[PDB]
Amino acid sequence: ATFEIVNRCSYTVWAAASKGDAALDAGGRQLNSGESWTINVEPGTNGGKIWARTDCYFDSGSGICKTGDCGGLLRCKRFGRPPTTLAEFSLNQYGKDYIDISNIKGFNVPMDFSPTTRGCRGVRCAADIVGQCPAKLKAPGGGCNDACTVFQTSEYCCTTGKCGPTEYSRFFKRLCPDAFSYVLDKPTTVTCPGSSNYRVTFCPT
Repeated sequence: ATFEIVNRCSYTVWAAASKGDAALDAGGRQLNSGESWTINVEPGTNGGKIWARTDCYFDSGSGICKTGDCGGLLRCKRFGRPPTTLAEFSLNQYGKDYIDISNIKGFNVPMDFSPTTRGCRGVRCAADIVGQCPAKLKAPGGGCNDACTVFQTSEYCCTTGKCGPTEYSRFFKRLCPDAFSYVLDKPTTVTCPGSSNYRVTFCPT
C-alpha cells in the first residue's frame, strides 16, 4: 500500500512510520514545508502508525527531536515519544483496512488521514490543540501531552480496562471529535476496502 505523507505546515517536520517493532519503509525522513514523501507499507501490516516529529537534530542519522523522538533515530524502528498526534492503521484484516487518528498519546501537529482510493472517508484532527492545551498538559518541550503521560494513573492510562472519560480526555474530544481521546473512547475508526492507499497531510488547513 502507498501512503503519501505531505507536510503542509510552515515548519519542517520529520515524518516517522513504524509498527512498533520495525520501521515501515525507511521509517523516517525530513519533510520541509510543502514536501511530499511516498512510502510503501506491506499488505497485512497490523498496528502501523505515522506521525510527525518536530525540532529535530540528526548527525549517521542519530540525534533528538522535541516531539515524537524514536530512540534518537532519523529512521524510526520504534514508536515515538509523546506528545504525538497519531495516524493509525491495520491493513488487510479479513479483507478490510482500518484507519483512525488518535490523541491517546497527546497532540503535536495537526493532521488529516484520508484514503486516495475509493470506498471510505478520511478523518482529521486539525484544531489548535497546542494553543488551547490545558496548563497541566502543556509539554515544556512542545505539544500537548495526554493525561496518562502526565499523571500515570490507572484511570487515565486505562490500565485495568475500566476507565471512563475525564476532564482531560474531553478537552481532546471537544477540539477533535473524530479522533480517539482515551483508550475506551467510542471508536472513530473508519473501515476502508482492503488494500486502499492513503495520504497523511500535516497541517491540512
